[PDB]
Amino acid sequence: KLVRLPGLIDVHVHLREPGGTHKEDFASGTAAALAGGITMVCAMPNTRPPIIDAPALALAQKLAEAGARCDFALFLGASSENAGTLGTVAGSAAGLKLYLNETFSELRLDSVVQWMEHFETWPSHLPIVAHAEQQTVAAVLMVAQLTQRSVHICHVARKEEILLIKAAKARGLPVTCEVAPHHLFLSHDDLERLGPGKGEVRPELGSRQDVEALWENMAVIDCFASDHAPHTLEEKCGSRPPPGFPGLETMLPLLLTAVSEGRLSLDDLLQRLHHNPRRIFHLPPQEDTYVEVDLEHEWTIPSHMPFSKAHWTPFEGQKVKGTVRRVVLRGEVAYIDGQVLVPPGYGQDVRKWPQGAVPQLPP
Amino acid sequence: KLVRLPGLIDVHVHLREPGGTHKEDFASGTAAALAGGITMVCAMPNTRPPIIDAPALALAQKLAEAGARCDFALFLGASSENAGTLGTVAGSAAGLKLYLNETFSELRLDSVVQWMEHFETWPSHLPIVAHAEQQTVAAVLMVAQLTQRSVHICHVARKEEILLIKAAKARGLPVTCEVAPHHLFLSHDDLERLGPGKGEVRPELGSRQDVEALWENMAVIDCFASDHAPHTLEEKCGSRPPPGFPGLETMLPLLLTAVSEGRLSLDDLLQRLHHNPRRIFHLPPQEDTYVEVDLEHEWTIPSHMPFSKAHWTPFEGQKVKGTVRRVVLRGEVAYIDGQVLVPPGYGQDVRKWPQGAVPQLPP
Ligand SMILES: NC(=O)N[C@@H](CC(=O)O)C(=O)O
Ligand SMILES: NC(=O)N[C@@H](CC(=O)O)C(=O)O
Ligand SMILES: [Zn+2]
Ligand SMILES: [Zn+2]
Ligand SMILES: [Zn+2]
Ligand SMILES: [Zn+2]
Ligand SMILES: [Zn+2]
Ligand SMILES: [Zn+2]
Repeated sequence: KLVRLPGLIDVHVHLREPGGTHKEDFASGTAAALAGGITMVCAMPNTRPPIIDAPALALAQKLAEAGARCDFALFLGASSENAGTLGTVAGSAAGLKLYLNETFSELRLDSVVQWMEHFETWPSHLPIVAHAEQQTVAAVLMVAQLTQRSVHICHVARKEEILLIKAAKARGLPVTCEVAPHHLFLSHDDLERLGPGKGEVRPELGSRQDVEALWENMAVIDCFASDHAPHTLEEKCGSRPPPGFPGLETMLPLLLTAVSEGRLSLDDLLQRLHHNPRRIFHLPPQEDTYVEVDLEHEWTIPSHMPFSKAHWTPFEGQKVKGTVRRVVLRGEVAYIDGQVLVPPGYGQDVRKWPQGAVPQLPP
Repeated sequence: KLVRLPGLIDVHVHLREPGGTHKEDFASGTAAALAGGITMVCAMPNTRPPIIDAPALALAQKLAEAGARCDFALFLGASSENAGTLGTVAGSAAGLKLYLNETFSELRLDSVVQWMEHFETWPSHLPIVAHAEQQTVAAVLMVAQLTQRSVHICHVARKEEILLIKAAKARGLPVTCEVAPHHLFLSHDDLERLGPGKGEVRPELGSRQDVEALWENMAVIDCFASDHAPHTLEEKCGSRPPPGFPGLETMLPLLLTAVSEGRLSLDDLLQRLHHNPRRIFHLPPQEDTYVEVDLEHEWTIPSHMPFSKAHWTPFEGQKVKGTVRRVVLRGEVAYIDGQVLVPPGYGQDVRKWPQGAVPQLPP
């Protein structure tokens, strides 16, 4: 007996096109998404060229329309030069991404004043998300308060961070957050197995206490999002390993395993992979779209999942219970038991749908 | 014709006793203070042992009462273990010091949650000051807002920092700040002369643009404070140079030079070295206390000032106009033209004076 889920949404993926297509491209990354029960993705802007201006966004839109197999929205990225220049294209993007710490990214900002400038100039009704670790969470929250608007914190990974966000929510501040599966299912205990190259990720893997704190504070977590960050094994194991894990194909099976163990409910999962992503990012419904999962099937994660070009996974060897059997996207069978059945180009930019524009007051 | 100033107050000095007395002690550091026209100092807690508990404070109080030549108050320091334990001695201290970045300091905190715990437990009516650089300024401001109280930012050194504080003040937030003379009178341009050892300080020396921004935003600066941070020349020039500059003997002459050039007014100076320190830290008046200065005397700063045991200065070679001629402290001549005339032990802990207790609601 299969369980029918709505079309799940991942608000944090790196699809590497343009410029990093040996790691992933729209076609392979969205095949990975569908195999993971994900029908809509929001793609990050740290590509080459980075998506930090109108011409780069125009290029990315066309590459995505031609290559994507599931639906999508594209983030713009904040840079040290583009505050006040994105107004005409802002509404066409998923939101604005700020890179506020060292990571795989034309996009670290030099000064909190630059953060302020982005918060002041980006349209007030549109989403802003931040890579903001440890005290940077508190710093960007301060900027959001100074500018009287909301912020969403990407990949929360630490007890320190989730407790700070919890305190902010208790004070009624408009902040939301997401957590990635590696910060719920991996920890320092796994670094010996992974090694120092494969194990590189930002935020880094946490202690047992960090992981426990995220689970204990599930009520504070608004979304799950993979931070699918594919790099090849050669890159991960070479002399300058880039940070990041692939994750689209493993996220839902890991979380279904947790549901079957009673660690969170099916509803808790669907709030975090469907309803809250919709409402925070104003993402539209997908008509005649659903995912069928088998909650009884036990399997062990292999050394690589079938679709991501990363061709490795840090979850290798973990036992999971739960699998994606079928995905229907807008009335067409998109995935069945390991076979993707929609071509590159089937996916659409949801920000172009009438129902996908973010509502705003007449300007 | 001499000009009579009130007794000036330096709210940020390191006097090194206990535990670092080759660098400075209460007797030498307060001789330096008097020679710089300073009659009251607030001593930082990063000594050995650090002043992070009641027994250490008791020791420091006695060393200061026996050695100080000018009046003083002693800071307590926040640690990873002492939140919620300082309530009985808190009112006897200048305030609580938080070290939130890497510097010469049992006292970096590991987590913003520890900052929160200090803000929640330290008595709400007593001062909190923070070493908080760059985004850390925004982070500690957020903690202050979450806990509904004020904070004072030590040694502001950058355009980024002063503009963030300016924005916070424009929003009516209870934040004050101080600036040290090296961040007004030295910059990157001086690193070639100083060398990489002598030039080590936290916050580091800024660009020309940083320095210009502090002057342009003088209205945002509540206090001047030296961050007198003596280390010997051997230490500064050795294999692991500690950060910090001595500054008590040079601060007032540097600032008087600026006054004579019309860069700020005498009143601007006295607000920042007398009235604002009094009101932010609730420091009492000193009866029959004043400083006589000669604003016409031109001289060049030598390779070391007479009193600090640091026995070096980064301002060597700078031409100044203005000198301290005489200091009277509580009715006794304390300093005349290079001679200190009050003995170690003349100085008193102002927090023990009836008028030096911080007012509070009946608890
Ligand atoms: N998280 C990572 O380790 N890497 C991400 C960058 C990011 O999300 O910060 C990537 O794009 O490779
Ligand atoms: N500022 C410095 O460079 N050093 C100070 C420490 C401090 O004020 O942060 C010291 O105590 O030596
Ligand atoms: Zn990130
Ligand atoms: Zn994110
Ligand atoms: Zn990412
Ligand atoms: Zn400091
Ligand atoms: Zn200070
Ligand atoms: Zn200091």
